[PDB]
Amino acid sequence: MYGKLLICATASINVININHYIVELKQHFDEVNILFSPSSKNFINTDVLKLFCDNLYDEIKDPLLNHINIVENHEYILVLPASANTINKIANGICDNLLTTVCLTGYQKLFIFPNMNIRMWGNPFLQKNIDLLKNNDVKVYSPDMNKNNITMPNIENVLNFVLN
Amino acid sequence: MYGKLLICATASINVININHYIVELKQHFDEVNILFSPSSKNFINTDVLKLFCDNLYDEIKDPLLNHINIVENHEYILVLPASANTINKIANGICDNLLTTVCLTGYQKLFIFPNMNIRMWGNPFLQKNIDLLKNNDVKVYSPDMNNITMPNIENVLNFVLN
Amino acid sequence: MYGKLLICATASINVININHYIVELKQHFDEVNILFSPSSKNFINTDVLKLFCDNLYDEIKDPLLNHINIVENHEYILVLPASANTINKIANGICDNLLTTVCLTGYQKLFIFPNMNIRMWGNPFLQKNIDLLKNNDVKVYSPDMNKSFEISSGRYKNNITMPNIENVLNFVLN
Amino acid sequence: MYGKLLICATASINVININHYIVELKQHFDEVNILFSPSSKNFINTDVLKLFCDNLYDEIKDPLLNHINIVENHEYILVLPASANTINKIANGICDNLLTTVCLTGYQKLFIFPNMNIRMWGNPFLQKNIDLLKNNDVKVYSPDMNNNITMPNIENVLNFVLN
Amino acid sequence: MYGKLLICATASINVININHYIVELKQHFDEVNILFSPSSKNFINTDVLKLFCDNLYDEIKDPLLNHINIVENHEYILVLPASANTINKIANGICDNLLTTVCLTGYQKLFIFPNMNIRMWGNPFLQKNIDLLKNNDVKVYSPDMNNNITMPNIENVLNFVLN
Amino acid sequence: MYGKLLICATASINVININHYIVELKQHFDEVNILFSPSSKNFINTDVLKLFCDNLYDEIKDPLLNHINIVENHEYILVLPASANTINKIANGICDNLLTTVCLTGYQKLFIFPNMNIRMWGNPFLQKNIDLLKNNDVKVYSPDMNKNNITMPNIENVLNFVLN
Amino acid sequence: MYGKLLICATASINVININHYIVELKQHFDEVNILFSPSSKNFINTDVLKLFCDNLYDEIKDPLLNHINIVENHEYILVLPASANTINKIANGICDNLLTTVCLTGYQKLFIFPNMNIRMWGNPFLQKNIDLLKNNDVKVYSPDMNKNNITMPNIENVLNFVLN
Amino acid sequence: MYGKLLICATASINVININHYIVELKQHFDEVNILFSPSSKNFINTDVLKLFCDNLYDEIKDPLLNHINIVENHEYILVLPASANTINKIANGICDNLLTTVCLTGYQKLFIFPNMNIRMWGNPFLQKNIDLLKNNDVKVYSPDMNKNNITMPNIENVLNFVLN
Amino acid sequence: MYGKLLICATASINVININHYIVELKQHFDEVNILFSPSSKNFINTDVLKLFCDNLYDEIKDPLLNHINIVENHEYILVLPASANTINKIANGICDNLLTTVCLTGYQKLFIFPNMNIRMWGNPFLQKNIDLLKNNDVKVYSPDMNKSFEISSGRYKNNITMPNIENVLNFVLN
Amino acid sequence: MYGKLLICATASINVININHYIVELKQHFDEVNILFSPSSKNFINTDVLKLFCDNLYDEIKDPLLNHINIVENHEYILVLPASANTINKIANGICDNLLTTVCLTGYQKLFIFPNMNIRMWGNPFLQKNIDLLKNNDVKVYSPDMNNNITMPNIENVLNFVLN
Amino acid sequence: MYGKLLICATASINVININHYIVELKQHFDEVNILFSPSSKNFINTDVLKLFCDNLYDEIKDPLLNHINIVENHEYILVLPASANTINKIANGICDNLLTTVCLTGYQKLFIFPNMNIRMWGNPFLQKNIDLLKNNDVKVYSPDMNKNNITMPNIENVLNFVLN
Amino acid sequence: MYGKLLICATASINVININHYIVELKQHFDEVNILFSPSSKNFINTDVLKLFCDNLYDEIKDPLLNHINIVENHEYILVLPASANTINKIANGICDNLLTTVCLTGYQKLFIFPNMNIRMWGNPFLQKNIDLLKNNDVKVYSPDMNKNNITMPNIENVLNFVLN
Ligand SMILES: Cc1cc2nc3c(=O)[nH]c(=O)nc-3n(C[C@H](O)[C@H](O)[C@H](O)COP(=O)(O)O)c2cc1C
Ligand SMILES: Cc1cc2nc3c(=O)[nH]c(=O)nc-3n(C[C@H](O)[C@H](O)[C@H](O)COP(=O)(O)O)c2cc1C
Repeated sequence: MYGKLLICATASINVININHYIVELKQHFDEVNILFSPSSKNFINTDVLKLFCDNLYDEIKDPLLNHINIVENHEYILVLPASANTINKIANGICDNLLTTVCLTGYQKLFIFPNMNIRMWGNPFLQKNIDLLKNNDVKVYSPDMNKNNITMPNIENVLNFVLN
Repeated sequence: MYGKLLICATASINVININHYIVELKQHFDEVNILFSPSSKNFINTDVLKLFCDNLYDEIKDPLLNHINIVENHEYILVLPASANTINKIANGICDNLLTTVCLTGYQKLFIFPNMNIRMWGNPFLQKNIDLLKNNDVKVYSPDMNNITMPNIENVLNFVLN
Repeated sequence: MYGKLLICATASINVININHYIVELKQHFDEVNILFSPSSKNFINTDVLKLFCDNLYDEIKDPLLNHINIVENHEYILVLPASANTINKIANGICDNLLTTVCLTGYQKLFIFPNMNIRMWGNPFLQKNIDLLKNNDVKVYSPDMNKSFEISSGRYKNNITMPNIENVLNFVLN
Repeated sequence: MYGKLLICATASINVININHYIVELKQHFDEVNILFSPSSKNFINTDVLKLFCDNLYDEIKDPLLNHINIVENHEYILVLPASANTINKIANGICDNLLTTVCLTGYQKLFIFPNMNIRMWGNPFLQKNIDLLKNNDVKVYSPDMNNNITMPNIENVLNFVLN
Repeated sequence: MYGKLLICATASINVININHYIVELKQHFDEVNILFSPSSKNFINTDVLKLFCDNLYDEIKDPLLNHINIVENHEYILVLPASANTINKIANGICDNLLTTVCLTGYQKLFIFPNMNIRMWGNPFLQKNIDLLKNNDVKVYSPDMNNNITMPNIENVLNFVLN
Repeated sequence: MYGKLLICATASINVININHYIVELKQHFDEVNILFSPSSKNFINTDVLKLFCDNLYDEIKDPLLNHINIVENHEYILVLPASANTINKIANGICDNLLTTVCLTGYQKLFIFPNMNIRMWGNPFLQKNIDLLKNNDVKVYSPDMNKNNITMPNIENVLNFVLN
Repeated sequence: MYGKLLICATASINVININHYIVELKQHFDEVNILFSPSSKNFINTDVLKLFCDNLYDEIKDPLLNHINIVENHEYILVLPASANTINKIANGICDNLLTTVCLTGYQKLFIFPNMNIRMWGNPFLQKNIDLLKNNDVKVYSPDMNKNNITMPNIENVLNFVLN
Repeated sequence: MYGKLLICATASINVININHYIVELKQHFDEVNILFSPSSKNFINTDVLKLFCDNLYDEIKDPLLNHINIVENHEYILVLPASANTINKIANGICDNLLTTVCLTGYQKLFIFPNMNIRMWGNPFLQKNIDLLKNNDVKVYSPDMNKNNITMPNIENVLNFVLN
Repeated sequence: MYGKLLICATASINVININHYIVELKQHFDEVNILFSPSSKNFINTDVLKLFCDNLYDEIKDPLLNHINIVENHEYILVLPASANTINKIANGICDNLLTTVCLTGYQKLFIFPNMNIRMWGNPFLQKNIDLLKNNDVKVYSPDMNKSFEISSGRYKNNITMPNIENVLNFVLN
Repeated sequence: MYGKLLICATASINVININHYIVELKQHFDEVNILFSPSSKNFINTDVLKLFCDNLYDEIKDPLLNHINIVENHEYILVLPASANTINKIANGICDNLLTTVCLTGYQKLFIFPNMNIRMWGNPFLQKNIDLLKNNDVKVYSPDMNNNITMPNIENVLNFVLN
Repeated sequence: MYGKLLICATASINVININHYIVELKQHFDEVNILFSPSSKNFINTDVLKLFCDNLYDEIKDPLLNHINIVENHEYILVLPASANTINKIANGICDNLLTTVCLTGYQKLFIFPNMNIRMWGNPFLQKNIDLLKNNDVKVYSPDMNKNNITMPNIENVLNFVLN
Repeated sequence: MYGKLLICATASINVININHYIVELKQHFDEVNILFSPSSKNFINTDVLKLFCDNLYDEIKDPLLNHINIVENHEYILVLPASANTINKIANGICDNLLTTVCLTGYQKLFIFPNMNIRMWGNPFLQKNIDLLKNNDVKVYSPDMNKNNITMPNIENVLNFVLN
């Protein structure tokens, strides 16, 4: 196994299927923990993930969580699914919630998997920020567009983009 | 009439007069719907707008509103009044609330009407973002004037159509 | 004394020691008032500062506070401690809370004192924003640094430390 | 300027435009303060009026407000917009909220500007009360019409109050 | 069928049996909708009436309900049971809640069915108001008795409204 | 002693002294019970009166209190102190709270002691109503005046206005 | 009169008319008290029954009510209206609320008046339980098939089933 | 398409994957609506299902939902996943919540898909109830045992069983 | 010591004395943990048991407690005191709360100690269920009974009583 | 059988066994009533005791209970178990809850049964206060030990209170 | 006239009449301010006092009040009515609420008017504490007695005791 | 290092600087844990101390905390800052909260560091209690004095006083 991995889930419709990635990834990484964005809590009951993840970081239960330790405790940090909003915040250094604060601190171990409707993907400001992220050592995976649509990355494809 | 128009209202002091624009615009567009920023709810009772608008999009009443459909359902999207904050968020692609998420998705049908005190208008970062928006096909209206005042119906009508 | 000074405190761990700066600064400025970021309220009981400051601006107690008047009422506006988050928001003109709205309006009287862990300080996007702020007349102090032991790595690392009273007055008045 | 003026706003749909009257009236009266009926708070955020008015009397924030002092502090008291409900309460001396208690105490400085749908205006009991008010020195403006009644033109309220 | 009918129920002990009238009246009128007074909600669970009525107007669920439309949407408006309090409010044009505001607006289509203890019925002020209502085209049914007053027969309720 | 007496207190600044009338009245009547208007609560803590009166009738504690029984239970019903608002309500038959409903039903046993600022007392509408009350046999006491302002009645004067 | 009678009302639509039975039964039994199932409180304001009943047993107001005393205090215990749910719980000895605990304890004085839509009445499991109840000395009344259709036990009917 | 289908989901760990069945079933039935057990709400945010289902029946939002109409409005009623608890309640006619009340009323259109740990599956009382259900026309899918424990019925399995 | 033992306490009046059994049983079993029925919380403050028990399973504090693990973690599961309601639920496989779900899963390690007024004990449906439980390998102890005087009257009546600690030890270890 | 007895229970761990004393003492005193310290509610559900006691005084249910009458209805007032804290409060006349107010008032018929860990018992101030209590007519019982410290045997408490 | 005076009112039943002192005292002292003990709130609505006093100090409204400044702002601190509990707290230095913290700080300007039932007045501990207080420059009034029970001090007497 | 040390912090204005003492003391004692008085929670967010202390004893989070174990687990117990109120409570054996109960139990390991305004320090009752504490083996550090006001303990002096 490759070491501790942290999943930073955002308010993308596909966050409802995040449990599938967890059990799958639990086979390749020592640990697979998770952290959600405030808005993603409107899509699922995050406490359920405690049944699949090694650890769940909840900023509501604990408002004084140490983001620095969280970053040092992991070798890989994935933002999956990654919303246009969080992508753009990270690109501009905006860290107004735990997830986003963790992503600023650990930009060097960051892997972003964009997920959104195709029309949002065409936004000029989003794209400009994606270029900015790439030109600064932040790994941004290119969305799997199959309809013109846009699907969620294959569990194999995520492994390649991170380890390879 | 020209088709469905959506008003994205932000926390500007003039949002308290947004009802006047609605009834006026209802005469030129098939429909005139409205969507507010969370903060603008501290200035007015948004439910009242249900009495003038065809539809009110409330993200609190319905947290799973489809922003894509909202955008496809309109030919024009105005951010009136437009706060410095929202202008700057849109310019940077930040969409942390429904209104702002709708503006990212529909940048091609977007018309911005800035409203703020003159001193805020002079902010370097705001201005840099306004240039960015204009150089990217987002229509941004030049604030009237001593202080900035709301746009005249005559003007919004021209700007949104020309 | 030099005139009214406003402190804009953000959610930095050192906001718990902000009271020390207040009493100290009260000796050089006619008034020293304070305004906190929503998140900083998770670190301290902000009402206590009413005992040291001349005025406390609370956007929860009063959601319709006039930020323009707040800015005109002060000659100096310090963001101390200044979080990476607020620095980056100011740099991009994002003003989604009172503190941050006050900073947009008063960019000409703004003095920023960064405070964060050294690793956050190395963020490319933060640094790019800091340059942007400086190249636009916003005074951004260079975070003081000192040798400190880090139990994590079991090694001495250079850590970012909080401004010195002399160093804050000097940076502000000079 | 003519002296302190108090606006007593009621739950009429037009209370959403009361801010326009304030800024306008601020030019003719030393002060223009406001007081709302409990129900009118379902139409607007009354705190916003603090930005236009000199003073806002809020009975929820302060349940022990002195209505007598409020009345002595003003030379003119306008109920604008005036709902059928408040008009009828005043006519019968019913004062179950601050606004309505202020109107009982200051009947001598009272100016009423009715606003309601035309059908409500035709109510026999309302009309009987309006006559009662007029025959007792309470100034009641005649709803501008054109059939439907509309809000008081600002030069008209000014004329009705001063002249 | 004769058209849409609205029942305005008030805080009378017999409001607990209002469901019986609904199902019965549903056979003679296109629609039979209902609106309650705030106080009547202390006697029954008003949501249950949604199971018998075509529509339930709830001012708490929707504070901005259009009373004018409610009145235009009905040919008959019954206040059943009608409390002394509401009768007296209507007589004086007091409309401080939706039900009572609907009754002011639709005085021309109003039918009142008083229900209260016999001693309350003897109140001078109530009686004076009842006369006032009758002398102004408001139909006020004469309570059935036997000495104590009882509720309206379903046969008798129909006569009063339909002719 | 005389029969049971009920005090109906309204939102008059003097409802804060109401406890004084109770102990004194308590020496002449079998029972002296009390009932308040909802607005009275903003002046005093009505529960303390439980310590002086034989019975406190609270509509919030018990929303379905039987108002006919309360009237049948007393020989004298005193609305003391009486606000302009309750006086005008009773006069028009408005009975929208328990106190005002008890007064509609017991008009034949009702005694009113007005208390309010001298300026409120000059209102034409209230006066028309006071006349209406008296002309319908509801005893309304003539407010005491002392140089000109109205003052509360002495226990001796209420005793006299109620028994004789 | 025949002695104290307790009505155990359940979440049947007809519980909204339970007040009619009370006043009627008050003429044949020394006392007629009532106890509701938690769910029936979604159909009516149970406090109103205090105006017709001698006593109302409320397990929310008093969580430590003595069910044994309640049973000893009555000669007859009627479950009216009786829901399919409560019938089936009683048949299986399930007593997870006060009403149902009272019915287990007083099976010997129990009279059940079923009320439900005709389709629910045809349930195999319900019927099997009804047989079980009858073969164990629990009186179960046979509903009114009139409009198939279901109806409530006429006062005479309930009266005659209980005194018989 | 075969007509309206209702899914009654219970507090089984697999209820977190119920969304997958919905989208799949939406292709064979005119409508696919859903109703949850109170306890299942501790596993997921049920409001999200509004995005996949035609209708969501929520007894908290509406305590007076007509279970009879719900049953008449559907040709098929599946309890998927079906907990040991709900299976046993249905078998005994216990209907103390909306889902369970709907299952009593519509026993003739009921299809049960058991899901639980293998050890719970071996319970004597559960098994006795399963036999009872089967011998009374209630279709109870017979779960598959693999590796050793019960596995959740495949979408193909539910389709074949429901449409057989 | 014989291994981990779990006590499933129900809403019986005697649950107020459950602490006595705990300390006593702690001497014969490696661990003695406890789990309460929702209704039993109206009789006592369950948190107090944390002072005598090794572990307290609280489904309110943690709605996603693993009942399977709870069962595997114990060699003996006692329902003490056992109410008529829970006995009848277990007999019918009804598991609508944690305690009752634990009892379904661990029917093979289950020991029931009935406690209720004598009149409830005579219920036909309860008795039929007790037979069902016994004929299915669930150990159900025969309630103790002595002749106690009452004040509810002047008569002496037969009454069921709580099991002596020697009684539950013998019923559980044979 | 002797007069009415009142138990004043405090936040001692042993308050969880107070129900046992109740039924035992019930057979000797006309009435055995109870009152608890606020902190006591963290150990037991104080309402269950209504099932064993004649009366239960609860200051939250009724914040205006007459402690004078409470002391008069009883001939014996026991503070059992007696915590160090209440023992010290009583000794210094501190009465900030219903229980200690009752104790300040009924000091002449008060009997204290200390129950605490052996280490708290050796505290200088606690002992000093116990001396002051004994030197002022308050019966303070001598805790049973075995070196631990246990609760009052039923016979023991009767001896101390009656004899 | 005389300087600022402060009334520290405690939970004595006579606190319901403290309003009568205020008006009278306001004629001899520049300002007459007040602050109550938490328990006092159970007897009266302290908000009304704002209608009579110059300033009311509320520790619930503002938990960070400056007691030093308060003691510093007044020339006379009266605890009226003074309860047993407070008298003893002050004697032992206990200062667990605002009132009591103000009394410890301004013991040099303290005037105490005991009010309680005659039986409590006889408490040994209370009386010894009063001896202790009087020996430390704290003035404690000896309660008037009539009828036998203690009664509240009249103005002439609080005026005398305080101004001598 | 000298062993486990417990800090008992009270509602003194300087409790806002207690974090400084913690980090400093963490270098001389194996562990440095903390316990706050209910009132001190109005000055700071006590949860933050979890970031500097080894353990935080919170009586609200856990109402049944074992004070005896807390005392046995520490070699030194400091009340820093020590309010006049707590000092006086300890002196009289009053233990109405966890902190104060811990101080009664561990009087032999107790070290008190007074902090209050100079005027409060002059209170006769406080001083009498301080003498009482000293004459009973409770170490009471003499407040550092520097204009004339009292100031907080130099970490060097707290060490001397506690270690000698
Ligand atoms: C959306 C809406 C608009 C209304 N407009 C009017 C109006 O113009 N005039 C009026 O007299 N009443 C109007 N009503 C009815 C009043 O709000 C209602 O009678 C109320 O009880 C009056 O209370 P007030 O006298 O305290 O303001 C309206 C109600 C609603 C919900
Ligand atoms: C802002 C403020 C600061 C205070 N400072 C002190 C202080 O330095 N010393 C002190 O003994 N009391 C001080 N007090 C008073 C105490 O907080 C008060 O006596 C309290 O009841 C003590 O409670 P404790 O012993 O549980 O901490 C202060 C009060 C406030 C509101």
